[PDB]
Amino acid sequence: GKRVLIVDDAAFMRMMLKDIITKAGYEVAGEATNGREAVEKYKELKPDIVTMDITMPEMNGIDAIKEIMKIDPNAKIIVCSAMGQQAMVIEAIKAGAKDFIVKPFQPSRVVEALNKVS
Repeated sequence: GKRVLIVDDAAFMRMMLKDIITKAGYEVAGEATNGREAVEKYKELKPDIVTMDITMPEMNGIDAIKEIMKIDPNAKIIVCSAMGQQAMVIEAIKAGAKDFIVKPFQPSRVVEALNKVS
């Protein structure tokens, strides 16, 4: 209940989140750069938690969440979003995402998210 799959196209963001995740006692199961790969790693890893960036809509992270929920109704996904992306956030939650983190990330908020979701 501590393996996390981090999804983000941006390398730094991955580095960054991973950092935080690991400092808070969680472990990184793997990383992906889009929804597609995501679904795949999900299948192969069965991570406890997933973090899914949705700051770039054309990336269709939302569809990626609905796919995961299909394949795993009890999946625990947290979405990363940017300031002002309120409506996508809503969508994502309606889609089955458990909670959200807003960038620029605030360490305690992340850890708090990982925590609630467990």
